[PDB]
Amino acid sequence: SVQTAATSWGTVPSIRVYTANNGKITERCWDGKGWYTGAFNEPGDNVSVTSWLVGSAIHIRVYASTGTTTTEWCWDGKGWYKGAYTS
Amino acid sequence: SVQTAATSWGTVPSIRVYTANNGKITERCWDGKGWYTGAFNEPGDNVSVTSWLVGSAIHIRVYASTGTTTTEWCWDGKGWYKGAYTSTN
Amino acid sequence: SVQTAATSWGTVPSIRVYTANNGKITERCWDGKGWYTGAFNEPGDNVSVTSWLVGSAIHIRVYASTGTTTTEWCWDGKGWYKGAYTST
Ligand SMILES: OC[C@@]1(O)OC[C@@H](O)[C@@H](O)[C@@H]1O
Ligand SMILES: OC[C@@]1(O)OC[C@@H](O)[C@@H](O)[C@@H]1O
Ligand SMILES: OC[C@@]1(O)OC[C@@H](O)[C@@H](O)[C@@H]1O
Ligand SMILES: OC[C@@]1(O)OC[C@@H](O)[C@@H](O)[C@@H]1O
Ligand SMILES: OC[C@@]1(O)OC[C@@H](O)[C@@H](O)[C@@H]1O
Ligand SMILES: OC[C@@]1(O)OC[C@@H](O)[C@@H](O)[C@@H]1O
Repeated sequence: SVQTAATSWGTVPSIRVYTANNGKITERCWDGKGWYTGAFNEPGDNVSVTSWLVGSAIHIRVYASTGTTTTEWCWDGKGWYKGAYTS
Repeated sequence: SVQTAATSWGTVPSIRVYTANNGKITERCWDGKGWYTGAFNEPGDNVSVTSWLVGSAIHIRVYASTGTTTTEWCWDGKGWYKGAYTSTN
Repeated sequence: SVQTAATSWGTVPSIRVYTANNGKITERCWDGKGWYTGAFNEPGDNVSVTSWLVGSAIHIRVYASTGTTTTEWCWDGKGWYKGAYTST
């Protein structure tokens, strides 16, 4: 089966759900008005996520794994980028 | 192995642990005074969860997957119900 | 593939990432100034985690599963220990 990870923030809330499906991770988003496909698109068979706020600014970290390789993907409001995480 | 997902809220805290075992997801609850089996029961092989507070009110969302179908289940204080979540899979 | 779980707290933030690989769960840590290996080391094939702050103090619960048995491991600042969690 597909494998998911979820995070949320605030009271509306905002929710992000990441799904690993046949080696591809995609993202679905809720901000109070319906679900849509987010910007996140990266390879992986496994996903986890965490997020935190600084004021009202969200910071998301997605950990994508294929075999024994885990890559951290980062969002701070302006595009996804690879983080410094190493195993 | 069985697959779990966990969430917590507050500082006591309250904890909810969802376990997918042989296609069924069940819930175990902690509110500071021992574990007990909760009201959540849905089919699935994979599970994730998130939760948030609005003042003192807890809201939980559980994402249950079987094959490529993921269903969202919602708790807003008065029973579990199916949410609007969908995914293009 | 390996399976991970992640938690974070505060605004720095602190992050903990747990990886289940070859039946062992290990932990990598971030507190704002580089990644390092954490104290957590327990058996498991599946992992989930949650954490909460009590003032400035972190409390972590890791749920490690092997077969149909899930064990809860607890951190309250002074070593990891098995918690009271049980399933069915
Ligand atoms: O507004 C939607 C969005 O920008 O929210 C933050 C991140 O989840 C992004 O991947 C996503 O596209
Ligand atoms: O800004 C990116 C970064 O520094 O954010 C905190 C952690 O997620 C790090 O691994 C990551 O490289
Ligand atoms: O008080 C216990 C309970 O109502 O808490 C909220 C949800 O976790 C429910 O499934 C659960 O039965
Ligand atoms: O009240 C239910 C609901 O609106 O809550 C926010 C999201 O979880 C939605 O998918 C869901 O339908
Ligand atoms: O400072 C690192 C550390 O003590 O943080 C709390 C827990 O994550 C521990 O396993 C970890 O070694
Ligand atoms: O201090 C340990 C403990 O009481 O913490 C709260 C829950 O995680 C319990 O299962 C656990 O035994």
